[PDB]
Formats: sequence, C-alpha cells, structure tokens
Amino acid sequence: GSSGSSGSGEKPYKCSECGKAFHRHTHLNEHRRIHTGYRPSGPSSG
Ligand SMILES: [Zn+2]
Repeated sequence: GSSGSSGSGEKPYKCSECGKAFHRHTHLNEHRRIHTGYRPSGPSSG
C-alpha cells in the first residue's frame, strides 16, 4: 500500500483548483481571483 499521512494538522481552507493552502480564508479568496480568469477586456466594449 501507500505510506505517509505523518503529522496530523492541515489548514482548514484549501484551494481545489491548483493545490494551494492557507490559514486565513481571506488570503485563499484573494488567490482564487487568479483562478477566476481575471481579464481586463470583457464580452463587450464600452
Ligand atoms: Zn489555486
């Protein structure tokens, strides 16, 4: 089988997009920003 899971204790918030983790939800959210494709130009021009 596999071996590991040594040292219990993992941040409560974890990014389920790339594989990042943070202690303060705040930070995590600020990160996702990049995951939500942050582009200047939108579907329309105005
Ligand atoms: Zn991420």
